[PDB]
Amino acid sequence: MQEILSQLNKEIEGLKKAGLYKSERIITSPQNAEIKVGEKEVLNFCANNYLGLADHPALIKTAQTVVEQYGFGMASVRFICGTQTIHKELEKDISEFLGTDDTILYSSCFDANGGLFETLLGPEDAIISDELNHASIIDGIRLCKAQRYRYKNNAMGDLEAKLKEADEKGARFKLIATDGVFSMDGIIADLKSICDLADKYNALVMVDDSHAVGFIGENGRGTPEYCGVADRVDILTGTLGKALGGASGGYTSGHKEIIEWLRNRSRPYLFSNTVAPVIVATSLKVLELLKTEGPQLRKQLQENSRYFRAGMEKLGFQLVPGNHPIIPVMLGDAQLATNMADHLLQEGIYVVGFSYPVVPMGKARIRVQMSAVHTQQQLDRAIEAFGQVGKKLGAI
Amino acid sequence: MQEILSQLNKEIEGLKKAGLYKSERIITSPQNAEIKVGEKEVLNFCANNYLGLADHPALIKTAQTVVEQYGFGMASVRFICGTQTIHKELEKDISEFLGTDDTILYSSCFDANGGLFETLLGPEDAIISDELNHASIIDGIRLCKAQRYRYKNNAMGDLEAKLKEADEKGARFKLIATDGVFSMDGIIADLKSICDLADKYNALVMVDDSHAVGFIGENGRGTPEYCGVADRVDILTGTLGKALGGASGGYTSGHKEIIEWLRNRSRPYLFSNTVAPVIVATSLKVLELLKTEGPQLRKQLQENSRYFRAGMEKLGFQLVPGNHPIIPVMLGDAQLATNMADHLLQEGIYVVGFSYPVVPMGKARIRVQMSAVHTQQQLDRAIEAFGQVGKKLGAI
Ligand SMILES: Cc1ncc(COP(=O)(O)O)c(C=O)c1O
Ligand SMILES: Cc1ncc(COP(=O)(O)O)c(C=O)c1O
Repeated sequence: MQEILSQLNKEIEGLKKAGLYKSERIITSPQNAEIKVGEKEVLNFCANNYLGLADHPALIKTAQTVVEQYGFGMASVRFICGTQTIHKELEKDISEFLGTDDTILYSSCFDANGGLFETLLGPEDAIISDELNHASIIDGIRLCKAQRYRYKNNAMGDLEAKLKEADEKGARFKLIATDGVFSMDGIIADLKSICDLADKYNALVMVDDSHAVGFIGENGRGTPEYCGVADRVDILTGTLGKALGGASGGYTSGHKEIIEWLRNRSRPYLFSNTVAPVIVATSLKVLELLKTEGPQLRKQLQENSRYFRAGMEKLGFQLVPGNHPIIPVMLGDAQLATNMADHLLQEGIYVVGFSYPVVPMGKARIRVQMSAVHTQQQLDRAIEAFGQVGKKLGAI
Repeated sequence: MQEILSQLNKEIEGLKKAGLYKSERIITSPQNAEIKVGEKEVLNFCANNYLGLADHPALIKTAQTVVEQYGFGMASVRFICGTQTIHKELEKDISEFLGTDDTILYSSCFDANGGLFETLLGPEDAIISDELNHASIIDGIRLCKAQRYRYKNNAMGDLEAKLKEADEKGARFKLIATDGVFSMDGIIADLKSICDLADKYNALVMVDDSHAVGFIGENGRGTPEYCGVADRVDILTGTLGKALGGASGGYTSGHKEIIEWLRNRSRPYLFSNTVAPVIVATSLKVLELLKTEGPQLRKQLQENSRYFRAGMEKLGFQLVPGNHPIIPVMLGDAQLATNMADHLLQEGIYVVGFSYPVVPMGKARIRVQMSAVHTQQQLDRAIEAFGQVGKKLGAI
């Protein structure tokens, strides 16, 4: 026991002595545009609260109603006695929203991805992944006998070469796995091209739409709707702990046969407690909102993004091009990102800088994220503070 | 393409006309001793709701306040802006209940187990696991690089053979992984022996107490307390989707540097949404209850089990000797299990039978699960039904 603590403590030193010790800030308030970090009231540009549903009053009311209506817990897997009218209804509605045959409910999108490939593909098959796919995807693939191919980020490119390589090896089924959006770039994937390739090589298309479902696309359906390739994407995974409430839960959606197979085989779906009625039921209210407030919030979101883009290009900051609620401010320097984020926090602005190994070395950045609730005053104070700390640190 | 819908269909027809296909029933009420599967009101004897906290008025009343006080969701991982004052506190209270220094939260014990092994062990190590260890563990080992060893269930035994065998190939760090309670048997692991073996062979000891924490032991602290090996187990995984609420959530608690390392390296913890505040704070209420209502609730379960035990033996039913809320009713063949389960349902009793691969061949069984909120009358109705059906199906 001590032998390993003689090995853990030392390694932890290396982390701290390399500026890699993850120390958590304590949020002393519900999730909103305005939050309390410690005792400090600051503006929030950190959370994946894309539509500001995290603390939406209509949702917390529903939450208070449904928790009593359905109880607090089911203490069982879906199969045994953990399936309720809510669960089938939510899976039914998500499918209607995305326009798919059926949906399978998970405790998260992390599990949804862990319980996808192993169930569907075997050794006689091949998975082809974008380099920067989510970690859950990465670990879902590792739990799979299929042949593994990884192509450069949005290379159509390194992809096709990966398709030929796989196609010419003798793959029975070829699945193309990729995130709808790249969490560090705010760049949206090229589904059109990807789908166009899936056809020539007779492959399947899987798309993790976590940072897209709810706000991306005309009706906020995500990348498929955005790229105009709807019904070309074979598999659709996603979370609910992001744009949709932000509590937890995840899903996979698509053709009846794939979902049924997962529902009978997916190990996370078979060996894990069912999602909480509190969040399943409240999620039903969230879908209702997208239909009523969605449009407004999606328009508020785009305008917010646009407004923040202009003020930041004017200050001198260079931002990765794009049309997404995620706005990476390229700082290149690891320490610079840290310092600024640290200073910005004092200016009432809460953000977080990412560096290697999260991103490449010399490509560090601060990932600012727009919410449908971010007012103009808040956007001005943020931009303003990005100037204060921007010139103070010689960034601009 | 369409080519995969055919191989899925041609394999689904396999499971269907083989009795393997799974068809979920829909619970149309909260979780209780008295529930209604579909429209019919039956008694529930197949839920992991051991203390009956699933639909406990106090917990429900706490959920209503907390969600308003803390919001519906955080829409962020722990590190960035997902850690509330309530998340740290919970971990703290979890560590006090058990005898651990710190505690890390997961959205489920399925994530907890998965992000445990690979994070903590390398290729120069070795994990020695029981045969019937939960999938969470198995899947968790499959992500790790350590050499894997599987010993016969509760063989002390074959275990020692796999420990000698582990060293025979030079494992610097070796870990013993096991369930605290074996789900299909209701048998308590031999923690005393296993720990003595950790000593003699210098291995660590990790226990998964999803089916123990809350009701097993004098104070419900689980199998270590029960087996009197307190302060001899290094790693403790557990869930909140059973005895401690039934909502959702998982954890890993133990020594200092281990849980700090996990908090910095555990993938599911770095790449998955934070546990819903509604459930975090409510769980805090669960633990408070376990201080006052705990004692009686454990006692009730103790009596209940004995009562049902003896009652079924009167009818000549063959059980598996144990001191646990999990009472396996040995049925032998698969047909008996499912057919008896079905008849009981119509008799007003809902239980689920299991057979290969869930259990060894020619060793099917109905797993009856005791709750604290089970009445003697309800026990008489159930025991009664098992007789009526046992006689009719020619089992007794
Ligand atoms: C022993 C054991 N560990 C872990 C788990 C999983 O926990 P959770 O339902 O929170 O994913 C279970 C339940 O299936 C279990 O029985
Ligand atoms: C692409 C992607 N996949 C998977 C996940 C994990 O989902 P969850 O937070 O529900 O576990 C996320 C969450 O950020 C994600 O962005």
